[PDB]
Amino acid sequence: TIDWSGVAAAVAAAEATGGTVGATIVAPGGETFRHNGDRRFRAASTVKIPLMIAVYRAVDAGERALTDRIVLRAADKAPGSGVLLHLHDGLELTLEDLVYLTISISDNTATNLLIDLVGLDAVNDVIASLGMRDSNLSRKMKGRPALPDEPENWATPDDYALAVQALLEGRAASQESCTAMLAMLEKQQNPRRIGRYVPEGEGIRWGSKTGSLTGVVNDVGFITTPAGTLVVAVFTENLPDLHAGEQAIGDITRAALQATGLIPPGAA
Repeated sequence: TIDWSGVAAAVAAAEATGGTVGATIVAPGGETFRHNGDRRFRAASTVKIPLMIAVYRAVDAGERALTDRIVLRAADKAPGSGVLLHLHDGLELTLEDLVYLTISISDNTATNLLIDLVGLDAVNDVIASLGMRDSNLSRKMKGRPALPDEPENWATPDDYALAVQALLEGRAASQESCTAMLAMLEKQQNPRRIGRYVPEGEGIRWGSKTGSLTGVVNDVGFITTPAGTLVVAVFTENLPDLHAGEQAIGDITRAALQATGLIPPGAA
């Protein structure tokens, strides 16, 4: 039987300076810890998950292929995270390159190119089909939060946990595509959040999609060991700074790994 007190303590410490945490964490058994699970947070880059799903569903339907060519144009270059914004106009990429850049390093140009290819409606169709009732993609990547009167991309921890579960269960798209998408998440380049206290060892894997904006630090993903898989969706808002946000997610995740017996028991 699971003791969540350490996870609750990690959450309380993260919120002590006045910020807010939302967390939905699903144990191997299916038992679920929720704190502000249905509260609305800025998704930031985590919304690139359902975008990726829309892409692979298009590939499943044979509407496009991973080897399809897309050319980098000056008009497409977005501010914020990514590398394409600084690479030469005319660079020829593939659809798979775009998915990879989108997920691994949160490339905003690659993201907006995929949004153009598949369209907003297709991503929102994915979100609805996954039972994600309070989430959406309505705004291309700009590297900044929307102003109050501009459409924002909203998430809830509950919704993003459903998204990861769908991938793990082969429900999000075809099983081949779910397997490929989980492998993309494993290519996440920032190990400081969900990834921080994942132990090194055989048969251990993790993947996630981070999200960051000023006052916003999120990470959504999974950790798999031979003993089972932990689903983790944590959103944080108005913590003191980036460091505090990353530390909070790492601590909450670590406490969850201990609570579910995925790593050995340890300090809170």
